[PDB]
Amino acid sequence: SPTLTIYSGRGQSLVEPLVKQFEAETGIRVQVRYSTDAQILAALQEEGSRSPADLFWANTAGALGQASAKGLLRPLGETLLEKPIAFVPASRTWVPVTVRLRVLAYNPDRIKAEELPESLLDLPRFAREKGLVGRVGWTPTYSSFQDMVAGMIALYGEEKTREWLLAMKALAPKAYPSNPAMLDAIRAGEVDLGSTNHYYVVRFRRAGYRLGMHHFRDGDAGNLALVTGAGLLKTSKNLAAATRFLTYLLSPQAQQYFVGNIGEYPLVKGVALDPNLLPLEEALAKSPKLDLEKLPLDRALRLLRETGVL
Ligand SMILES: [Fe+3]
Repeated sequence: SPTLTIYSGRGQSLVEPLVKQFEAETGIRVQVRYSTDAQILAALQEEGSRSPADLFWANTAGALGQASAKGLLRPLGETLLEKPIAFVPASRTWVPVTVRLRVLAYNPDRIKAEELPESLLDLPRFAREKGLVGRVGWTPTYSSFQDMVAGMIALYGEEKTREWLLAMKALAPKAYPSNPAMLDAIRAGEVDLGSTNHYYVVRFRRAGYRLGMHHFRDGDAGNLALVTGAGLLKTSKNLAAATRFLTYLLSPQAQQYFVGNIGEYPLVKGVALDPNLLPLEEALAKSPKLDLEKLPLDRALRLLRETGVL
């Protein structure tokens, strides 16, 4: 009955097999609550000391930054934090697990690569000029998108970001509950382009589907490299098991699963990608350089609600 309990902002169909493999191998029984990083953060404030969660497995670093800032997370040890090749938070209150890259997905039959803008800030302009009203997709409830927006606040300021949002909103974009839904809509011709995580494109392609992937100019907000991670909650009474699961997330077999099954980039050195994938270092070079746990995620959510996007 005393059971390791995980609040996960990561998608169930993506990570459940990994949880199942962990239970099967360690004998530790895991109970996972699948939500979004934002609802999870809300639940932990509401629950306070009564929280049953041992671990917050977040879909984005910003969310772990929030939880840390709210004093919700325990310090982690050197052993755990020495494994990831980058992105360890200065607060040392959570561990990065995978990295993913924001990209622009598009239908190549509808859009020519050469005409796409070099900056995400110019997307509304471009969409206006090509008459793409109602033909732009986005994912307002997806935490990586929310972190991208926090990223814009950090890079361009709240003012520019709000105005980008409002300009996107004027194009009457369609909102998708999931990234795969959006990518289906792109292929189907319901929308022509959308901002997403690279691994969703990778998975779409592996399944035999063709789809364009566009990078903005090095350093652009629209190329943000983000990280998943996990943090141990101070309220936890399952510390040993929760630490074990964190260790498991950085294990060869977990890391191999993330890259081979999910298509994201691993954070432990030595676990290899297929030759046909955009290499990790080229991917990182495209991104701004930011302290990820310092991303103003809360401000981004506030801004997304203010503007009516969320
Ligand atoms: Fe995802």
